Order: sequence, then structure tokens, then C-alpha cells
Amino acid sequence: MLILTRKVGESINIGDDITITILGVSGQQVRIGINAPKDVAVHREEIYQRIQA
Amino acid sequence: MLILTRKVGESINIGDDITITILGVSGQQVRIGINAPKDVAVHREEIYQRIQA
RNA sequence: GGGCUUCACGGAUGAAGCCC
RNA sequence: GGGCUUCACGGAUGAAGCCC
Repeated sequence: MLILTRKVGESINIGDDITITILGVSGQQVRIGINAPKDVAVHREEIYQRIQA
Repeated sequence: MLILTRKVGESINIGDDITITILGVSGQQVRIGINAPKDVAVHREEIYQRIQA
């Protein structure tokens, strides 16, 4: 795993076409921004496992 | 972009081979954990352009 | 503008509630 | 466990400083 400590308002990248922005804190929550083309998928842990239903 | 608001300790998934956990928050910063195979790249925005120089 | 919480298979720098 | 800040091309559940 590649752990990083990104400042709010900045971003991270993956592959050559993906970006993972950090919009900021939300208390015990955090608002992240996953940016990828529709060529790939993006879901949360409590919803990916909800598909097998 | 697909914005979401996760809690600390939860996670996100991408490309069916990548997992993006939220390890926690640190004031103006956040700690994320990019889990991807070494078959693909992952770099921060402030150093993706550092490679180009 | 700030703090906390909740909703959201949602592709949008998402949404709603409480307090100052 | 909680609050603030700084250093990290680093694939590691990264690092350092101040306070309870």
C-alpha cells in the first residue's frame, strides 16, 4: 500500500488517467473526489458488496 | 468526478483491482491508503509534475 | 464563516438535519 | 482518543514537532 498524507484542496493520481482529489474534512467524515473515466468503475465498500444481493 | 463523504476507517474501490481506504484526518491534512498492484502507478499531484523535470 | 451528525450504486468539487 | 502545524516520488497502515 502507498500511504500518503494529502493536504485538503490538493490531489493524488493513479495509472495515467485517474485523480483522487480531497475536498476537505467533514468532522469524523472526509469528502474525497474520485475522478476516473467511465471506462472503469468506482464504488464504496458498503455498496460494492450490495451488488451480489 | 464522483464525490463521496466517507468516515475514518471506511474505504472506496476502483477498477475492481484498487482499494482506497481513509486511514484518518489530521487537521488541514488527511491520510489515505492507495492499494493498487505494482502493475500500475500512483503519485501525488505535487510530484507527478516533478517527474516531468 | 466555524463545529457536529445523518442520507447518498452517487460519476456531481453530491445532498439533508442541528447549533453559534 | 482529541486539537494544531511541519517534513515525505513514498508502494510503508509514511515520518517529525507542540498540547491534554
